[PDB]
Amino acid sequence: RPRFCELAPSAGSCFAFVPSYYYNQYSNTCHSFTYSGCGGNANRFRTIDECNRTCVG
Repeated sequence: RPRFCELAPSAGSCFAFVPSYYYNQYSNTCHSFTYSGCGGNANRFRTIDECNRTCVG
């Protein structure tokens, strides 16, 4: 799992509503979460297919 997938998606940076995908190493999977346009960190994905294929080892 690349370390970019374990980051904290800083959605509190600005007021936005863009539902995106989180990566959960603890359960070797991904799960939909809430993101923001501004701010955020790299663990955010647009689909579980990208999230799983790149970090679900």
